[PDB]
Amino acid sequence: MFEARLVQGSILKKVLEALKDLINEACWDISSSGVNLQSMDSSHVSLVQLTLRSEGFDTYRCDRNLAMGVNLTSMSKILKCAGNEDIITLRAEDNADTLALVFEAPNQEKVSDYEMKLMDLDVEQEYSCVVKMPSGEFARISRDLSHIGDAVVISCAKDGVKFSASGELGNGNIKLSQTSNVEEAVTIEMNEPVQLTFALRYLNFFTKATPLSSTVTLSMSADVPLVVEYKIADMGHLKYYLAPKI
Repeated sequence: MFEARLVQGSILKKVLEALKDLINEACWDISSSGVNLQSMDSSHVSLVQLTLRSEGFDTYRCDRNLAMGVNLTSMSKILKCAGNEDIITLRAEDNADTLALVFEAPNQEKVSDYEMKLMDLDVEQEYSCVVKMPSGEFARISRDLSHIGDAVVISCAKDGVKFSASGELGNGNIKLSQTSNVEEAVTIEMNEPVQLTFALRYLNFFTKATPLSSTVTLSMSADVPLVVEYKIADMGHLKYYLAPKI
């Protein structure tokens, strides 16, 4: 029997809000280490890696490893049924055919309990630049550049980070410079200059995880796909991997 109880239950809601638009069905790895997910998107161009460590949960028990095939949209709806301040418990048997979601109330007078059905889905350091910026600012830049073109050139040097886009109506570039504050500051760790090109649609998909964290981390290098990382509040992390265009 697997049982995970988490007081801050909004975290799950936010995670699936970030994921429902990217992956339709996915296999959750349930272990003594926590809740994990590794998957491609429906268009097979990007990679999503979600980690929620067991220590971050209020109660955690995982007798056997579980490979829960889940339709992320259905689970997102069911989590929509939960209140933002509810306590969320995920429960499964060793033969995980049903998943149980328990939503607890303030004065223990409302107790929602939903049961999903799981499917038989088999589960399947080089970096020159690291930018830490506000998650809202990254989402804003992605949304803004979406109007200009389909591909974004991210340039990273010791002077700042630039997001450029070109398309039918013209071009456009945004320049973020490091600040003096140093979750509202922009910080650049550049060990080698970097100039790469990525699909803006997938970046806008990644930015759906903005409510999970106030800061986003863009880890960039010429030979590896970009990593967009959102750190949760003292729990796991959501990492998106997107290959640079040739």
